[PDB]
Amino acid sequence: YAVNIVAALAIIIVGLIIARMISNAVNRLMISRKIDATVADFLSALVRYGIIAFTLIAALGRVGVQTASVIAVLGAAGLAVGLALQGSLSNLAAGVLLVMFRPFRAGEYVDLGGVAGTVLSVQIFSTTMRTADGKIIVIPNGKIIAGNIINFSREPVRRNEFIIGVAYDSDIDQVKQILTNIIQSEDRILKDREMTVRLNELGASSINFVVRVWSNSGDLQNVYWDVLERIKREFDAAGISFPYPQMDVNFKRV
Amino acid sequence: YAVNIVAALAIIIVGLIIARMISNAVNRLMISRKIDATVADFLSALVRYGIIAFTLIAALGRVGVQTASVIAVLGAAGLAVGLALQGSLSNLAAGVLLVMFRPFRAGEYVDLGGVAGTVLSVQIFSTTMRTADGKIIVIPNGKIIAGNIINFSREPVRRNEFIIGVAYDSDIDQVKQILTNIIQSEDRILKDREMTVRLNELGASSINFVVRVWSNSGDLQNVYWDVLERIKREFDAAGISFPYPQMDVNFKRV
Amino acid sequence: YAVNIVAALAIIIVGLIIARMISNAVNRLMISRKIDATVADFLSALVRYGIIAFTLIAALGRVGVQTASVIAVLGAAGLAVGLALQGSLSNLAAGVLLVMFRPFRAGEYVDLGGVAGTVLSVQIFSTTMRTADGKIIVIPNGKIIAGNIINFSREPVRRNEFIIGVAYDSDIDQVKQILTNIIQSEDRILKDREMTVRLNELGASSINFVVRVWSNSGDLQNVYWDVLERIKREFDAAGISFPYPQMDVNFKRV
Amino acid sequence: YAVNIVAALAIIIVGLIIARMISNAVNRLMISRKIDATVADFLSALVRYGIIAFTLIAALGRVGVQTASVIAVLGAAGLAVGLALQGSLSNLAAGVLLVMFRPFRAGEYVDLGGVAGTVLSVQIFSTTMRTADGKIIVIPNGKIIAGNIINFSREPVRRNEFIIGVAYDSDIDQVKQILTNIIQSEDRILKDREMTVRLNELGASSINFVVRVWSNSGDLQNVYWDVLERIKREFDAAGISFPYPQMDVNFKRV
Amino acid sequence: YAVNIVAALAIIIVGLIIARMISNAVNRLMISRKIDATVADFLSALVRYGIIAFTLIAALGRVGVQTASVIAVLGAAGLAVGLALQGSLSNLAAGVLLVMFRPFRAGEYVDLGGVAGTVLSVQIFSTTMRTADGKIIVIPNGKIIAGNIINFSREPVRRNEFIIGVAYDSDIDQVKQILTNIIQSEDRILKDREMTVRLNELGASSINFVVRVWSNSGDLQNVYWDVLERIKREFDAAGISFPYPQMDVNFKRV
Amino acid sequence: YAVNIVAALAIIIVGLIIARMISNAVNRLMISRKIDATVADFLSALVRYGIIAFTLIAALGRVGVQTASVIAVLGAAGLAVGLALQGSLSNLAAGVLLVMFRPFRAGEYVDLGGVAGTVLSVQIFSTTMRTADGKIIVIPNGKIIAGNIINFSREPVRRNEFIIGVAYDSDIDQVKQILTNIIQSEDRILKDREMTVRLNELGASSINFVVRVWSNSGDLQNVYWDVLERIKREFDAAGISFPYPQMDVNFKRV
Amino acid sequence: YAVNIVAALAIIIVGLIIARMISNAVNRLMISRKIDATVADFLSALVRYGIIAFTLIAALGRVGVQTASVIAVLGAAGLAVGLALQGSLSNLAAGVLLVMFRPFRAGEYVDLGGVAGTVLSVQIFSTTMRTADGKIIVIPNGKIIAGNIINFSREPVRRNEFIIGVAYDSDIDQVKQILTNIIQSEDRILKDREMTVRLNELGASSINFVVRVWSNSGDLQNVYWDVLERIKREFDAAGISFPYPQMDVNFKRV
Repeated sequence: YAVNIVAALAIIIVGLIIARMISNAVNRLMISRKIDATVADFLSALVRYGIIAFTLIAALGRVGVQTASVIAVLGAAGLAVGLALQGSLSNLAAGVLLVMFRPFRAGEYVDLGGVAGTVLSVQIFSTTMRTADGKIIVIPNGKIIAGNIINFSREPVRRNEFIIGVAYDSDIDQVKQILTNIIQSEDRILKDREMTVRLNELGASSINFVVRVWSNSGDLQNVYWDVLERIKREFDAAGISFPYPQMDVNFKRV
Repeated sequence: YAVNIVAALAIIIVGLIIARMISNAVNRLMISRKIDATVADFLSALVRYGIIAFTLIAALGRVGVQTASVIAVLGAAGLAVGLALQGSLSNLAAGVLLVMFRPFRAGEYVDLGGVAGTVLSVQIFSTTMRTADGKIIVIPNGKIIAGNIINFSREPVRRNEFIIGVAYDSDIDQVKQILTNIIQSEDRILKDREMTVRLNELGASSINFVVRVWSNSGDLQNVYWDVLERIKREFDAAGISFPYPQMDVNFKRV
Repeated sequence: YAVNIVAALAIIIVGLIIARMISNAVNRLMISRKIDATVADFLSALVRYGIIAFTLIAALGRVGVQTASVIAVLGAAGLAVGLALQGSLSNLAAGVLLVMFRPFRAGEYVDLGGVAGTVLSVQIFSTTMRTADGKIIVIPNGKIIAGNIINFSREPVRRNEFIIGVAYDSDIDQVKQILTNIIQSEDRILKDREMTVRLNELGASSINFVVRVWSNSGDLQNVYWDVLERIKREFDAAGISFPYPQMDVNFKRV
Repeated sequence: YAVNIVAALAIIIVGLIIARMISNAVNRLMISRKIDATVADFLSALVRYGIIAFTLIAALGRVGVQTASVIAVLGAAGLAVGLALQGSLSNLAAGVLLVMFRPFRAGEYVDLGGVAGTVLSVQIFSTTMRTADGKIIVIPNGKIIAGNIINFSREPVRRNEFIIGVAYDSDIDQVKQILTNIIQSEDRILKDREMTVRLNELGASSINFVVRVWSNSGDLQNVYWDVLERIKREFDAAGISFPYPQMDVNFKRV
Repeated sequence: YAVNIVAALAIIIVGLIIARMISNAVNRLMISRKIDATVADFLSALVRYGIIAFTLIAALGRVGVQTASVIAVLGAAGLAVGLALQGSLSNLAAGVLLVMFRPFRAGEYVDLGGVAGTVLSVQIFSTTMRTADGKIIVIPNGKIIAGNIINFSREPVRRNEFIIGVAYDSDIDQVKQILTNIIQSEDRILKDREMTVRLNELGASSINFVVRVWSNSGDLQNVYWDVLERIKREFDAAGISFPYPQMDVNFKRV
Repeated sequence: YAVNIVAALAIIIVGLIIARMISNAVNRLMISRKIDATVADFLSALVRYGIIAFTLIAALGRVGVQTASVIAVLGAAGLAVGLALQGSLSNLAAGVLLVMFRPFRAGEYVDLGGVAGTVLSVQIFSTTMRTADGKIIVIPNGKIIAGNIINFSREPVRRNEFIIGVAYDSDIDQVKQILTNIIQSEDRILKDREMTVRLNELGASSINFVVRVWSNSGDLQNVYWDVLERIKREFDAAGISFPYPQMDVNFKRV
Repeated sequence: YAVNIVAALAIIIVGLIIARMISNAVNRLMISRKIDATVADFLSALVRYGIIAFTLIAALGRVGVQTASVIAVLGAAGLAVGLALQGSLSNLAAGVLLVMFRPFRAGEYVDLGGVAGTVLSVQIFSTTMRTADGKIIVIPNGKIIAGNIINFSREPVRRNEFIIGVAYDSDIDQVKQILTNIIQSEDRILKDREMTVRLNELGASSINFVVRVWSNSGDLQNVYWDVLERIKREFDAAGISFPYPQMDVNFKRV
C-alpha cells in the first residue's frame, strides 16, 4: 500500500530529473544545430511539460487511481498535435520522396504548378528556385508533389509554335513557301524532326498559319526570336500583310 | 521484484543492438537500392529513434511503471506520420491501381486532366509523359486517378469538327455542295461513318457550318489541315466569302 | 518460463512458413487474375512483411515483453495505408453503388460532370465512355458519384431551343407566323407537347425570339439542323433580316 | 492446453460453416433484391473473407497467441472501408434527412445548386429530376444537402423583372406611363403586390427602367413573354426607341 | 462452463426481445412524428440489426471466444456512420448555434453568402428564406455558419452610392452644385450623416462623380430611384450630358 | 452473483436520478446564459440521453456486454458528434486566438478576406462588423483566422495611387511639373515620405502617369478626391487632354 | 468495500482542490501574460471542468463501476476539441517551422501567395507585414507554409521586362538600335548579365519588342521608370510611333 506511494514518488523524482535533462539537452541540441533560442525554449518547455505529464500520469497509475481519463485526453491532445503537424510532416514526407525519386536536380529548369524557375536547392521542407526574372520562390514540397512537375531540362529538344496571322487575300502557297524557306535556312532548327507549316485556322480578321519547329532546349528562345524577326522581314519584303483587326461597316443614313 | 530488474536492462540492451543493426541494414539496403546517403541516414535515424523508443517503453513497462501515456502519444505520433504520408502513400496506391487496371500503357497519347502527352513510363509514384511540344511532365498518380483519363490511343478512329463561318448572303446549298465535295474527295476520311455538313449556327457577323468528319487517329490532324486548306482554296475560287466582323453603323451628323 | 520461449519460436516458425505460403498464394492469384508480376511481387513482399511483422509482435508478446508500442505504431501504419487507400476504395464503393443503383448502363449516352459520351462499360473502378468525337474517357467512379449524372438516354423525348435574332424593324407577328409554320410543318416535332414561339429578349443589336420545340431523343439534332436551315431559308425569302452588330455613331469632328 | 486447441478448431469449423451459410444467404438476399450476380459475388466474397478473418483471429486468440496486431490492422482496414464509404453513406444519411425533412416532393420544380428541374423521385441515394429541356439529372443527396435548395413550387406567387433599355432622349414620364398601362391592363399580374416601374440605371448607351411585377407561379413566364411583346409593340407605336449600342466618334486625320 | 453457455443464450433471448421492442417502438415514434414509413422501417431495421449485432457478439464473448476483432470492425463501422453523418450533424450543430447566437431572426432580410432574402424560419437543419423575387431557398445551417451573414435589418440606416458619369466638358462645380441640391432637397436622406458629392474617377469615355448618401433602411431603394430620376431630370434640364462611349478615330483612308 | 444484480440496479437508480438532476441543471444554466427554452430542452434531452446511456451501459456491463461493444460504438457516435463540433468549435478556438492575440479587437477598420468594415465587436464565435455602406456582416472566427487580416487602423499613414492617362502628344515634363505642383501644394500629403510622379505605362490609347502619395489614414480619401479634382482642373486649364479610347481606322473599298 | 468508497471520496476532495488551484493558477498565469480576463475565465472554467471530469471518472472507477463509456465519450470530446484546434495548432507548427527554416526575416520584402509586403515581424501564430501602399496584413502561418514564398530580398539582382508596342511600319533595326542605346547608356543596368532587345510578338494592332534588363533590387523600379520615360522621349524624337488600336474598315454603304 505505502510501497506504491513511495514507488510513485520515486517515479515522480526520476521523471522530473529526466524532464529537466531532456529539456536542457534539446535546448543545447537546437542551439548547436539551429540558431533560435526563444522557440527552442518554447519547444523545450513543451517537451518538459510532456515528460512531467507522462510521469504524473504514471505516478497516479502507480498509486491505484484508474487513469484512463487523462490517457484518452492526452491521446486526443497528441492527435491534435498530429492533425496540426499533418501539413508540415507532409512537406517532410514529400521532401524525402522528392529527393529519393528526384524529378528535378539542383539546376534543372522546371515549372512547379504555375511558377517556373531553375531549382537552386531541394531542401527537406521546401525547394528554393530562382525565377527567370530574379525572384526567389520557396515552394513547399507538398505543393510540389501534389501537382505536376513540368521539367524543361530532361529532354534536350523542344518545340516552338509560331502562329502567323496573314490576310485572307494572301496566297496560301506563297506563305507556305516563305515560311518553309525561313525554317529550312535556319541552322538551329532540327530538320530530322517535325517541321510543320500548314494552315491552322480561318481566323476572324486574319488567317492563321502554324509553324511547329523543333530545336535544342538551349537554342529554343533564340530560334523563336530569330525566326519571328525573319518572318516579319521576309513577309514585309514579299508583300504579305499582317492584317489589323478588320471590320465590315454597313453605313446607314438616318 | 528483482526479476523485473536487470532482465529489463536485458530487454533494453537486446533492443539497442537490434536498433543499430536495423539502422545499418536499411542504410546498406537503400545504398543498394536508391543512393542518396544524406536523407538515407535521416530515415535510418528515424528508424533508430523508433526502435529505441519501442524498447525504452517496453523496458519501463517491464519494470512496473504503467505505460499508457507514451503509448497513446506514440500512437498519435504514428498517426501524425500516417496523415502526413497520406498523399505519398495515396500516390503509391493509385500507382499500383494504375498499373494493374492500366488505362494507359507506356506510349499511349493521353490527356490527364489538362495536360496531354505520350506516356513514357508509369512508375510507382508518378507517370512521366512527354507533351506534344517537348516538355516532360511528371504527374503524380493520385492526381491521375482523382481525375479523368482521356485516352487517344485506344480508339483508332476519331472526329474532326470544322466550323466554317461564311457570309449571310452565301447560298446554303452551294456551301453544302462544296463542303461535301471536299469531304468526299478526301481519301483519309472514313466514308462509312458520320459525314455531317449542316448549318450549325446563325452567328453574329457570319453563319457557321459544322463539318463533322471521322478519320483515323494518326491521320486526324492531317485531315484537319488538308480539308481546311482545301476549304479556303475552293471557297475563294467559288466566290463564297469568309466575312470579317460586321458592324451596321447608323451615322448621325450632330 | 522457457516454455514461453519455445512457444515463441514455434509461433516464429509457423509464421515464417505462413508468410511464405500466403505470399506464394497471392502471387498465384495475381498472376491468374489481374495479370502482373512486378507490382504483384511488390504487394506480395508487402504481405510477407506484414505477416512477419504480426508474428514478430506475437512472439515478443509470448516471450513476455509488453508490446503495445509496436501495436499502436502498426495500427497507425495500417491507418496510414487506409487513409491512403481512401480514394481507391471510395472508387470501389462508388462502383458497386453505381452498378447496383445503375443510373446508366453500357450504351446510355450520359454527361458525367463536364464530359459527355456513351458509356462503353462500367467496370469496378471506372466507367469507360466514348465521347461524341471519338475520345475514350475513363472516369473514376468516385468522381461520377460525387457529381451529377445527366442521362440523355432515359427520356425518349427532349427539347431543342432556338434563339433567332431578328432586326428591331421586323414585324413580331410575321416572325411568329413564319416560325410557327416552320415548327408545324416539320414532322419529327412532337405536336402534343409545348411548341413555344414567343418574344424572348429585347437584345442590344437584335431582338431574340425563342423557339422551344420537343422532339424525339434520336431525332433531336436533326430537328435542330433542319429547322435552323429552314429558318434561314424562309426568313431570307420573306425579307426578315438577321442583323449584324449594330452601332449608332454620333460623329462630331473633334 | 489441448482443450484450447480443440476449442480453437471448434471455433474454426463453426466459423467456416457460418461464413459459407451467411455468404449463401447474402447471395440470396441480394439476387432477390438487386439482380446483378457479379458484384453480389464480390461482396459475398468480401463478407466471407471478413468472417473467416474474424474466426482465424478468434482461433489464434483461443490458442493463446496475443492477437492484437491483426486486430489493430483489421480495425484500421475497417477504417479504410469506412473512410472509403464516407461519400456513399453520406449520400444515404442525406437521403433519409432529405426525405424526413422534405424541402421538395416528387413533382416539385426546384433548383438544386445549379441545375434546375422537376423532381421525379427522391430515392435513397439520389434524386432523379427532369430538366425543363428533357434531360434526366440524377443528383446525389450529399450534393443536395451540402448546397442550396431553391424551391419554386412552395410559394404560389413569384416576380418577373423586366429591364427595358430606352434612349436617353426618351421622356421618363411617358415611358413610366406606358409601362404602367401595360402592367395594369394585364390581368395575370397581381395588383395587390408591388408593381414597380422606376428608373433603375443610367446605362452606357441606354437608360434602364426596371419593371418588377408579381404574378402566379404558373403564369410567370407567360406574363414575362406577353408583357415583353406588349412593351415592344406599344413602345414602337408610341415612338420610344430601344437604342443600339451608341458611340460618340471624334473624327481626325492621318 | 455450461453456465456460460446458458448465460449466453439468456443474453441472446433478452437481446432479441429488446431488439424487437426497440425496433418497433422506434418505428412507432417515427410514424407518429415522421409520417414517412418507407425510411422509418429502414432506420428501425438498422437499429434492430445493430442491437442484434451487439447482443450476438456479447454472447460470443460470454461463451469465451475472444471477440475483440468484430469489436474493432464494428467500431470502425460506427466511425463510418460517423464520418457519413458529419455533414448532417454539422448542420444540426450549426443550427443550434445559429438559434442560440442568433444573427438573424425570422423576418430579418439577410444575405447568407450569395443568396439574399428574408428569413422565413430557422429550423433545426436549415433556414428557409424567401428571396426578393419570390423564390424559396432552403439553406443548410453549415453553409450559413461557414460563411458570412450580411444582415440588412440590424442597422436602421444604410448608404446609397450613385455613380454618375458626365462628360469631360462638363463643369465640375456645376455638377457638384446640382447633385448637392438634389441630395439636400430630398427629405428621406439623413442630413446628419455623410453626404459625399465628389469626383470619384476619370473614366475612359466619361468622368464619374460619386454620391454617397445615407438614408433609412426601408427608404433606401426609393431614395436611390428618386434621386436617380431627379439626377436624370435636372441634368437634362441644366445641359449636363451623360456621355455615350467615346472613340477618337484617326482616318487613314488608304 | 446477485450482489452484482442489486449493485447494477443501484447504478441504474442513481444514474436515473443523476440524469434528471444534471439535465435540470443544464436547462437552468442554459435558460440563464444562452436563453432559448426549446433548444435548451433539446440539449438537456441529449444530455439526459447521454447520462442514461452511460449508466445503462455501466450497469449492464457487469451482467453483460463483455469489454466494450456498445462502448466501441458509442465512442464512434461520440466522434460523430465530434466532427460536427470540430466544424463548429473551430470558430471558438479561433475566437480565443483572436482575443488573446488581438489583431483588430478595438474597433479598427479592417478587411477580413474580401469584406471590409469597422469591427463592432469580437464575440466568442463571430466578429460583427459594420461595412462602409451600412451593412452588418457577422463573420465567423474560423473564416477570419483561415484568411488574411488587412488592418487599416494599425498604421497611421497610408498611400494613395493615382493613375492619370494623358495623351501621347502630352509633354512628359509638363505633366510631371503640374502633378508635382498639385502634390506639393496639398498640405495633407506627407512630404517626408515617398512622393512619386513618374511615367508608369505606355497605354493602348493613353499614357499612364502614376502618382504615389503618402498621407494620414484619416485624410486619405479626401486627399484622393481633392488631388483628383485638382488634377482634372489644372490639366484642363493647361491644355493637357485626358484622351478617349483612340482607334486608328484604315478605310478600304467595298 | 468501504475502503474503496472512502478512497473515492479522497480522490474527489483532492481533485476538487487541485481543480480550484489549477484554475486559479492559470488565471494568474494568463493575467500575467495576456491580460484579457474575460476569456481567461472561460479557459479556466474549461480546465476546471476538465479536472473535475477526470476526478469524477476516477472516483467512479475507484468505486467499482465500469467506466469505459465516459472514457470513450471523453476521448471523442477531446478529439472534438483537437480537430477544432487543428487550424490554430497548424498555424503554431507552421510558425515554429517558419522561424526555424526562415525563408524571410523581419524586413525582407516578400510575396506570400497574393499579397506582397515587407515582413514587419514573424510572430508565433502569424506574420505581420506592411504592404507597399501602407496596409498592415496579418497573415496566418499555415496560409504562408501552404503556399509559395516569393522572396524579393534574397537575390540582389532582378529583371525588368519592358514590352514596347511599335507600329508595323517601323523599322526593326532602328527600334533595336534605339532600345540598345537606351539600355546601354543607362548606368544602373547590369551589363554583365542578359540584355535582351528582340522582337517578341507580332501583335494585333502593334508589334511588341521585349526588353529584358537586369539591375539591382533597389534600383529596379527606378530603372523601369527611367528607361520607359527615355523610350517614350527618344522614340518620339526618332519618329517611331506607338500605335493606337488599329481597325481596318471596309465601307459597304448598303
